[PDB]
Amino acid sequence: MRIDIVTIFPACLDPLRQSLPGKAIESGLVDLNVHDLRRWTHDVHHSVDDAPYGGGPGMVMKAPVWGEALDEICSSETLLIVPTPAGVLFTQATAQRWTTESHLVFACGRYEGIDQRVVQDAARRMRVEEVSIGDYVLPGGESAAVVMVEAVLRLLAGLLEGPSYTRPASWRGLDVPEVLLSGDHARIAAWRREVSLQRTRERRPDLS
Amino acid sequence: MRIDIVTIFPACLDPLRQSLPGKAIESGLVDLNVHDLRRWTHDVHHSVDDAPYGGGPGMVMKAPVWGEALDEICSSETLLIVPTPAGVLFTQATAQRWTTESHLVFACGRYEGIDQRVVQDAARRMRVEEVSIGDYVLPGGESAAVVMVEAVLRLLAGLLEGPSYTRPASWRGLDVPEVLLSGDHARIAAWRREVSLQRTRERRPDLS
Ligand SMILES: CCCCCCCCNCc1ccc(CNC(=O)c2csc3nc[nH]c(=O)c23)cc1
Ligand SMILES: CCCCCCCCNCc1ccc(CNC(=O)c2csc3nc[nH]c(=O)c23)cc1
Repeated sequence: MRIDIVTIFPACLDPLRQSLPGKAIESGLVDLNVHDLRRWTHDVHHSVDDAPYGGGPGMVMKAPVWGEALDEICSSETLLIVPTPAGVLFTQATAQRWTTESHLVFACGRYEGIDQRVVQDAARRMRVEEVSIGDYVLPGGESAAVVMVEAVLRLLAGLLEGPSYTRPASWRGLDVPEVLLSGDHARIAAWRREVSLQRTRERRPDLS
Repeated sequence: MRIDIVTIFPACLDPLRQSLPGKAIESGLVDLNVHDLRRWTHDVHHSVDDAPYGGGPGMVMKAPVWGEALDEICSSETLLIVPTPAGVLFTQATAQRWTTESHLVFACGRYEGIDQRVVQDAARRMRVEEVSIGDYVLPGGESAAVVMVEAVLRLLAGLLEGPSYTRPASWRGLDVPEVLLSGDHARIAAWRREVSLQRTRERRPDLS
């Protein structure tokens, strides 16, 4: 898998060179490239942002600079991912589906986002996905791209989860559930499913 | 605000020293400390993980090492945050509420998570929150803590969003909507609300 990430903050993708992602990249499974969006600008001040049409707060990322960067990095086979608070929610099924892709391109935005015509122009030649990592507001899309790449890379390398325990059996007056010390595989699996259904009902009832 | 993050991978929190978070930290608003969990171990091999009771895949983070680290860093006023796939979903309202906290402690887990008795023992003296950033699986909680800190720090420093546009008015045969060039504040706001309702219905109908 070839992964390209375009951003005004390349240093923010540095966690992808460590731990699980780092291993996958070093072992030739993944070819990861981080690019500074300013390398495609032609002006003296390397500007990437301009004032929005119709007024509004902040700045908007210019379509011609994104258009040059994507023209160079993308092909007809590329899946262009645009992290955005207005996208569809990223899920485990999306992470699983993206392991089947040959080339993923993450266009990380800052300011108030990227001019909408970049994605419309990209959609004429390649598949585009506008994706949110959740119902909260981030300063940019770099940390969302890290999250998305980590979910995809761990699937390449290889109800809510219930509680887990390890030694000691008693710690600060707190005992490991007696069932986990039974040796009985069947009642262990039954208890884990039971506490997993219970935690799901309390914390995420939408999942049952 | 004082923020402490405990992890076996301190380098994975390096994006918090750049951009928006970096500014907030440097300007004395936020006091950020990253700690290596191995600094509280006493064994020769600095082990943080052990085999799970009741069998299962992988390893579980030991309660005594987490117990020592939290005993030193936390007080009765501390809000202990445990990033976990089994937690409640992180939202904008949570990010807003956490700006009111004096001391936030993020206990980042690796392997299959942290022994459950750590949070039960912590809940005897401090407020604890078990939080997920979304319905996808990550290799650990460092990138989820980055996401959570970035959402909180941007609120300190200061329906789905509709499309945005900037110069030029025509780019690759794609024109900026005529309404955004009208000068008419009222029909601009009406059009933006309209395209925002439309995008919400298509991509996130659960929000209306
Ligand atoms: C005083 C300055 C003006 C501030 C006005 C802020 C109003 C909100 N503008 C919308 C906006 C918010 C955040 C972003 C950056 N977010 C991401 O790139 C992002 C990418 S994926 C994602 N997932 C969840 N939430 C997210 O914010 C994101 C882009 C546009
Ligand atoms: C062959 C090795 C065995 C693999 C078995 C994996 C089965 C799943 N175990 C549960 C588990 C998954 C991920 C984690 C690490 N995740 C986070 O720390 C995390 C912290 S916040 C969060 N939000 C969404 N998703 C997340 O995964 C997280 C911890 C326990």
